[PDB]
Amino acid sequence: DVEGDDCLPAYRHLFCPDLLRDKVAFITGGGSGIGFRIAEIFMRHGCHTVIASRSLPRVLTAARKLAGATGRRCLPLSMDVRAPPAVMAAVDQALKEFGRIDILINCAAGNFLCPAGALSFNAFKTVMDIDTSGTFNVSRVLYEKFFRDHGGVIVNITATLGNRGQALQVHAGSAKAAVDAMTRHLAVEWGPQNIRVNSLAPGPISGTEGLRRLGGPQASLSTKVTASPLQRLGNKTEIAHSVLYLASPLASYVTGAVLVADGGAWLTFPNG
Amino acid sequence: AQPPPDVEGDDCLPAYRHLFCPDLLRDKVAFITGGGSGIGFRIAEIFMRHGCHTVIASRSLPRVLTAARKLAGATGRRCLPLSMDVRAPPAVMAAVDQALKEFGRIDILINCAAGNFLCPAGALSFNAFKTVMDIDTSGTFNVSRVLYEKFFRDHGGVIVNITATLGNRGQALQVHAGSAKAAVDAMTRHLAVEWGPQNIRVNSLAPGPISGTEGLRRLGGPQASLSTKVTASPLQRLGNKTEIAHSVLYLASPLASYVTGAVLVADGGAWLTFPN
Amino acid sequence: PPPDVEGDDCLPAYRHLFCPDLLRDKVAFITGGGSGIGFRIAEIFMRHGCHTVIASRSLPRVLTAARKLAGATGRRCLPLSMDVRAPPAVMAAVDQALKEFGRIDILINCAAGNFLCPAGALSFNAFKTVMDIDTSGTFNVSRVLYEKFFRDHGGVIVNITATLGNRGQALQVHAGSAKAAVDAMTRHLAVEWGPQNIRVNSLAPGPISGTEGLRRLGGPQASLSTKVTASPLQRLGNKTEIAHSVLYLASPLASYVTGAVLVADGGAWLTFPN
Amino acid sequence: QPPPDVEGDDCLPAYRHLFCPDLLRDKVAFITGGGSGIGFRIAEIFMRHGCHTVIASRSLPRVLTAARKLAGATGRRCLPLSMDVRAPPAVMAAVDQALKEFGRIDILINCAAGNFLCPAGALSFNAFKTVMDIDTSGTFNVSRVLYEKFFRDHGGVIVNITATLGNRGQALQVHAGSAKAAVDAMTRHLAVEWGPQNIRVNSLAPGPISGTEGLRRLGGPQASLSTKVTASPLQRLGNKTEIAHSVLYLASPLASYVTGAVLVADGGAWLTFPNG
Ligand SMILES: CCCCCC(=O)SCCNC(=O)CCNC(=O)[C@H](O)C(C)(C)COP(=O)(O)OP(=O)(O)OC[C@H]1O[C@@H](n2cnc3c(N)ncnc32)[C@H](O)[C@@H]1OP(=O)(O)O
Ligand SMILES: CCCCCC(=O)SCCNC(=O)CCNC(=O)[C@H](O)C(C)(C)COP(=O)(O)OP(=O)(O)OC[C@H]1O[C@@H](n2cnc3c(N)ncnc32)[C@H](O)[C@@H]1OP(=O)(O)O
Ligand SMILES: CCCCCC(=O)SCCNC(=O)CCNC(=O)[C@H](O)C(C)(C)COP(=O)(O)OP(=O)(O)OC[C@H]1O[C@@H](n2cnc3c(N)ncnc32)[C@H](O)[C@@H]1OP(=O)(O)O
Ligand SMILES: CCCCCC(=O)SCCNC(=O)CCNC(=O)[C@H](O)C(C)(C)COP(=O)(O)OP(=O)(O)OC[C@H]1O[C@@H](n2cnc3c(N)ncnc32)[C@H](O)[C@@H]1OP(=O)(O)O
Ligand SMILES: NC(=O)c1ccc[n+]([C@@H]2O[C@H](COP(=O)([O-])OP(=O)(O)OC[C@H]3O[C@@H](n4cnc5c(N)ncnc54)[C@H](OP(=O)(O)O)[C@@H]3O)[C@@H](O)[C@H]2O)c1
Ligand SMILES: NC(=O)c1ccc[n+]([C@@H]2O[C@H](COP(=O)([O-])OP(=O)(O)OC[C@H]3O[C@@H](n4cnc5c(N)ncnc54)[C@H](OP(=O)(O)O)[C@@H]3O)[C@@H](O)[C@H]2O)c1
Ligand SMILES: NC(=O)c1ccc[n+]([C@@H]2O[C@H](COP(=O)([O-])OP(=O)(O)OC[C@H]3O[C@@H](n4cnc5c(N)ncnc54)[C@H](OP(=O)(O)O)[C@@H]3O)[C@@H](O)[C@H]2O)c1
Ligand SMILES: NC(=O)c1ccc[n+]([C@@H]2O[C@H](COP(=O)([O-])OP(=O)(O)OC[C@H]3O[C@@H](n4cnc5c(N)ncnc54)[C@H](OP(=O)(O)O)[C@@H]3O)[C@@H](O)[C@H]2O)c1
Repeated sequence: DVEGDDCLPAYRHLFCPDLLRDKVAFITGGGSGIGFRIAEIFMRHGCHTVIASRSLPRVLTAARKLAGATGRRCLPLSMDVRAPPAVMAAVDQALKEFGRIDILINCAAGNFLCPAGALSFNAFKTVMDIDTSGTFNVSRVLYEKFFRDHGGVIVNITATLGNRGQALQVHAGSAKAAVDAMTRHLAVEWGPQNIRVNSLAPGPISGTEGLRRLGGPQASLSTKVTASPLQRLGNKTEIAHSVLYLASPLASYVTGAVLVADGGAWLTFPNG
Repeated sequence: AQPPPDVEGDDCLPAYRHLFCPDLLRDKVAFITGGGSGIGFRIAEIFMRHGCHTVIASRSLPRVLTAARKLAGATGRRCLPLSMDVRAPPAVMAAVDQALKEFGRIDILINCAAGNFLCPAGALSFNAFKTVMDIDTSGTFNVSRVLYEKFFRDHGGVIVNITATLGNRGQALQVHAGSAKAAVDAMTRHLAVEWGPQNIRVNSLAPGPISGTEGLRRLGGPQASLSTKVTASPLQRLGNKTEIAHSVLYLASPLASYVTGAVLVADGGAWLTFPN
Repeated sequence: PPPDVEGDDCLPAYRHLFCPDLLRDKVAFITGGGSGIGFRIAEIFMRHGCHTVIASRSLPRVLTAARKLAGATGRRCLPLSMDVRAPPAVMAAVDQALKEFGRIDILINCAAGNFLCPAGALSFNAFKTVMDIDTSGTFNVSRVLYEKFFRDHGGVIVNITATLGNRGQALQVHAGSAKAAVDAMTRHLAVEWGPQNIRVNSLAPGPISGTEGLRRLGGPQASLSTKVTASPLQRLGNKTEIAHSVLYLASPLASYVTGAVLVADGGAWLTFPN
Repeated sequence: QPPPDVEGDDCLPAYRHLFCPDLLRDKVAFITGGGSGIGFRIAEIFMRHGCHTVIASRSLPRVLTAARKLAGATGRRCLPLSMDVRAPPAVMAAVDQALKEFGRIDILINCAAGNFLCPAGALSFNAFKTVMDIDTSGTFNVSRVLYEKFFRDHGGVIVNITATLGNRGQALQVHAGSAKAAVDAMTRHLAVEWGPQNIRVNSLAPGPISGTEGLRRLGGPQASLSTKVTASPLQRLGNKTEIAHSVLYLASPLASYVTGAVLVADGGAWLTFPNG
């Protein structure tokens, strides 16, 4: 893996390189962090991407690196997942450029550490809007604009925070638990349109804004990482492999599932 | 086996036999959002029948006034009716100040306020989804958060969140409510962990299909097909609001001194067998 | 927190929060009722008008319990020797109970076995013995109860379980696995037996003072008190607290509750180290 | 549009790689129940990815017939062994013989199980305990022997085949639901203890799968099954190849960061299937 939002210098295939040949994946948050590596790894298996987030310069920069490293197409778009007309405009544009969308990865999210007693009403609601309503919004627009009529696959990038009520995280754990339930609800309603919907819940991942923001001090982090079952942080590529699995015809019979890829961290990490 | 008595409407029970001691919550005060109708009305009544005063808070001032008169009249306890939207933190803050000025303490918070309706996820508008999130999830947070600041942080207290089982199986026509209620269940865990040291217990209670409630009216669907699924459910009957109020009273009371961070399902096993 | 005593002795006083007649003239059959949690459960039931049958392997253990329980409460306590793994002995014990009281209203599956052991060092027979006592044994007394009385008259079952299996607690593969099976069993029996008017729920305790489980598995005093003070309610639970939640589930106040797992652990599984 | 399958315990007559065919190159997988149903298809698919297999169950005819077909179809080695997961000394012999023959074991798939429909009231103690013994004690016995004999010192991957039965307490299945739920917990326990020796442990819980003894015994009548399958999210039964794909994913370097997890691969079936 690479720490920054840059592409791998080399890659060995474990899935066939034509696994998503000529498919198109729409990736919210695909300009940094996990969403960046997911876009890269999809493109190394023949997939074209659309990457969409608020920051136009961020997606433009990412798109040039992704296309450069892989030779597939990456369409960068500016859109806030909370603004349905912008989501609609983005999906219209993707359809016009590529003609099809096969996979939606809902990776956009926001998080920060804060005691629940100190978190403002707006702060709590901002996270629910971005993670939960934003995931609903983008799924809801895809369904309507393409997936209802053509089938499709969704992966929701979630978390394990809500499992044990991770301190300082009431906002993110609540929103992410909402998205996991949302995964089952959509899996039930939309499966008969040939749409699969699963969640993938990463553990602590090196080279991501999430870890830089939420990981805490270095010394306290190593101790919890060393006491976790695989004894290390996960990396962006490993997460992208799991997401790629779930988005691919190799998960043809998998829907309504939450796959945890955390190295067993949620089983042992401290809380309180 | 006979359930305890209930009445279909938002009226008090004409008789009641105690199974908890009548002084279980002697002179305590409970703040109940949505205490003017349905489950929250019956919760308020049963609490007041165990010695508790209540504050009942929801949007509609006529609704809580009508409710408050009935509740005091049937129980000899004090009920303060307050108009307050759980989504509007200045309104929640003013309602909590008024309650504390009236009573000088609040011991229990019941988050019962919510919104729901049947709608396919493919026809649900963005505003519709978000509105449910706002009332169930953000409103429960806002009221808990304001209670924390104004009293519980310094004095302890007990929260009971009224949730649902909708999200366990992804119940059709219900993505909004099931998502909202699953967030609240996580919030229960989160607050129990952070607020435990302040002597605050937080739990969820998740009801099954309940007779005499607007949620059954709106969500239960056609009578004949509702009967089929109830009869096929393990206790073969709808729950009633008084049964749900007993489970809430259990969690809100010193009988649950060691219960925090837990979700108690009171649904007669419905989620295990209902169709999806 | 309501008072408790460390030993298998009755409370010297007790404040009622349920009505004293909550279980008037019911009969509860309680496996493991001669020590620890089950003994306090028998006591608290009997202080609510209920008679008890307490059954475990050691007749000495249940004889001395029954004497203490009947003396403290003025209700009846029948002590029986019975291994939950042994259908003929389980059948005999339930026949005796019915001969004695003419009814059983409530079953509490509290009998269990446990100890700390790393998975790689645990023998095949040690793993299977825990499975046998906790899971097959609970099934055994439950089905025997069904066939002899609950099928035709209704009843209530509470299974005492654990949170060990949620995060896969180290040194506890056997007990975590066994208790997660009983929680599934709770849902299965609730479904099949609900239409005969039988409710089935699980109660999963946290770390409880005054118990063999805490003595055996709590570990050194100083690492125990560190995790305890780092847990949400910052204390151990006590046996009276668990009995109160068990009594709740066993009682008509939980008329609409079945197939549920109620966790009573002061939030300890959310925060305890693994 | 699923990958192809054959109904009987025969190899696929054609195949298209979606994983690289060297994904498990020169590894050895020990598979209990590897001579029929889902375990047969796991062995084949692993063999098509460069893996040698050892298949172990009670019936020698079964695993003899299987190992010939598997070697024939793939060009890899398949060591068949009579072995009862319930007998530790036979488990120890079989693992010793696998290690003698191959020099290594990389992967363990615990697929051996037993099941049948029976109401709890008609299920005897011995019947319940039998299913607990094969499914739970057996999966423990095999993992424990592998651990000591090889995985402790060399690392490894275990996949336990489980089920969703215990989620909603599926009728007529108290035995299998209980045993499988115990296995999903053991997955978590083993991952926590054995992770630091470089061993991953995950569960894979299949839905109703065509071409299996489990479907034949449990699926019930055709008409009633079709109805429930047609009303499930993907509107079809899973097949053995799809399950093999998921199991291979978990057993492979693509799942390097996955441990203590349960992957449900059931086409959403547990969400909607009736629990009559
Ligand atoms: C383990 C990780 C898994 C979980 C998910 C992730 O990791 S995501 C990985 C980490 N990456 C990110 O979060 C990247 C994207 N994040 C963001 O954009 C931000 O952090 C954000 C979510 C607040 C930004 O959104 P917006 O611009 O919409 O909102 P804005 O900054 O106006 O803030 C809205 C409210 O949140 C409050 N707020 C913002 N930061 C806060 C903080 N650190 N602690 C407390 N409260 C805070 C603000 O004060 C304000 O409340 P008031 O109005 O009361 O002042
Ligand atoms: C097991 C069963 C569990 C049941 C438990 C429960 O959850 S609660 C028990 C049920 N009782 C209830 O009171 C349900 C709550 N009552 C309500 O409907 C609530 O008052 C509410 C959720 C709509 C909130 O009302 P508001 O006045 O804030 O909102 P408003 O009426 O402006 O509607 C907000 C958005 O929702 C959409 N909307 C409203 N009703 C809708 C419906 N039946 N089907 C589809 N969409 C609907 C609206 O058109 C609007 O979207 P646009 O902007 O697109 O027009
Ligand atoms: C936080 C939640 C925790 C809750 C706590 C609980 O669940 S209840 C916990 C507290 N209470 C109790 O356990 C009291 C009852 N316990 C018991 O009776 C026993 O300890 C028991 C569980 C083993 C059951 O006794 P049995 O007579 O049936 O079994 P027996 O004595 O033959 O032992 C069976 C196998 O287990 C192994 N064994 C026994 N104790 C062991 C130990 N401390 N460490 C490792 N292995 C052990 C034996 O060596 C033997 O294996 P070999 O044949 O291979 O030699
Ligand atoms: C939707 C999700 C689905 C989930 C999927 C799954 O897990 S199912 C996938 C697995 N499917 C299978 O292939 C099952 C194949 N396995 C089998 O060998 C058998 O059914 C078995 C486990 C019982 C066989 O083992 P044994 O030969 O050791 O057992 P044996 O016949 O001696 O029986 C042991 C005890 O069980 C009782 N028993 C056995 N079969 C029974 C039945 N159909 N109904 C009632 N009781 C039965 C016996 O009478 C005896 O108890 P008494 O001593 O009282 O007489
Ligand atoms: N890192 C971890 O250890 C970890 C652990 C568990 C879960 N996760 C999850 O993994 C995902 C990515 O995490 P990360 O650590 O990789 O953080 P990251 O790089 O900050 O990714 C979050 C992305 O969200 C986009 N985004 C935020 N708000 C948005 C909005 N309103 N509309 C559209 N786009 C928005 C951001 O781009 P803009 O700023 O340009 O909008 C950014 O690319 C998140 O879903 C997170 O919850 C991460
Ligand atoms: N009935 C069931 O079968 C069932 C099943 C599972 C869960 N539940 C849960 O049970 C609780 C009670 O539901 P119920 O069926 O009895 O329905 P209900 O009578 O309609 O109660 C909901 C209450 O919420 C109040 N409310 C709605 N929005 C609000 C807001 N923004 N601010 C403040 N108050 C608000 C309403 O009063 P105003 O209109 O006056 O504001 C109302 O009194 C809910 O949490 C519900 O999700 C019910
Ligand atoms: N203490 C805690 O912190 C804690 C935490 C979570 C769960 N629990 C659960 O609470 C319950 C009681 O635990 P405890 O700590 O109070 O331990 P305890 O006093 O040792 O109780 C266990 C009882 O089970 C009986 N028993 C054991 N094997 C038996 C068999 N084969 N047949 C019949 N009876 C059998 C024992 O009596 P005989 O020796 O006379 O048979 C003993 O009375 C158990 O289910 C335990 O798993 C306790
Ligand atoms: N088929 C489904 O729809 C479905 C659904 C959920 C889960 N599953 C699970 O998938 C796995 C395979 O099931 P299947 O439906 O494919 O049925 P299956 O072909 O009968 O497979 C079960 C295998 O277990 C072996 N076995 C049984 N007891 C054993 C013992 N004591 N020791 C060693 N081996 C033993 C059997 O062989 P011997 O008789 O030769 O020992 C048989 O090969 C099972 O774990 C089952 O629980 C299946």
